[PDB]
Amino acid sequence: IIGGEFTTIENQPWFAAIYRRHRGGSVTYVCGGSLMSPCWVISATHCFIDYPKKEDYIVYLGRSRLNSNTQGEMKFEVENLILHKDYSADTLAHHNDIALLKIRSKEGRCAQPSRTIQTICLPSMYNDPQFGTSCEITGFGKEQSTDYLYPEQLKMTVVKLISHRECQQPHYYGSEVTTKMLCAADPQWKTDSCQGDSGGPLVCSLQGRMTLTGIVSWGRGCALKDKPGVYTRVSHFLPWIRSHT
Ligand SMILES: N=C(N)c1ccc2cc(C(=O)Nc3ccc(CN)cc3)ccc2c1
Repeated sequence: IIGGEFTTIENQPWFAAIYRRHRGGSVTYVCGGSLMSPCWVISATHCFIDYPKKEDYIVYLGRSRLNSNTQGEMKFEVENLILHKDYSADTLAHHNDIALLKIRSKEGRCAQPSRTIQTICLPSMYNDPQFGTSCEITGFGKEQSTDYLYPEQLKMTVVKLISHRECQQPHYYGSEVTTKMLCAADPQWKTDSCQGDSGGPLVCSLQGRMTLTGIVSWGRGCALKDKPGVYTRVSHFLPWIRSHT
């Protein structure tokens, strides 16, 4: 997250930290995700497609720092990695960028809700918030595009949603951005998600209810003028999410 503020997991308790174990034992951070029911975390297929072996991943719920074992966290392995069957990647745009991770502890259990581990609600069919709405994103991604290290403490920021007709303007993304995708950004281009934030949540408060409106997917640079962050529009995928869970 470029700009924004430092935060801890009690303020974003549906956030999942997803890591991959390499041959030889080291473990590195991969992408974010969101808890939608005790056994199911949803994220982006691009974080996994080049390493599609479910045994390789470690998922933490309740975790606030990249290298510290936060009180109350829970650690899980992946029982089923489900990637969308018509996923694909153009130069900038990524399509059907959505994945499900069914999680289980070493004892065979799903997550146990607590003050620092909670689910986030799914949207309804045909009802996403109007353009101009403020929504929050969260992750452990880069604080500047020239960094190579990620921040030790979790960050968040707030951005505004952008219409399909503005996002398809020539100096923004043209016809590369589609109606299955949602754009959001700072009007002053100073804060955004960035590499390392992919898969993480775009949460919007809609008619009273905090709602998983989007999944971090792609963008040209980070916090670059006229180049929004682009997010998978979760309401379109409700028939795929219900049939695969
Ligand atoms: N401008 C943003 N909000 C934004 C949002 C998401 C972003 C994602 C990546 C990224 O590195 N993506 C990626 C895509 C596919 C693969 C698989 N080769 C690996 C990483 C990099 C920069 C990104 C920037």
